[PDB]
Amino acid sequence: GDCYWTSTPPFFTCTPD
Repeated sequence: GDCYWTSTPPFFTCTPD
């Protein structure tokens, strides 16, 4: 239940937690 920022695509990724 949390996400994080990233440079390469996808620019934004999330988690099932």
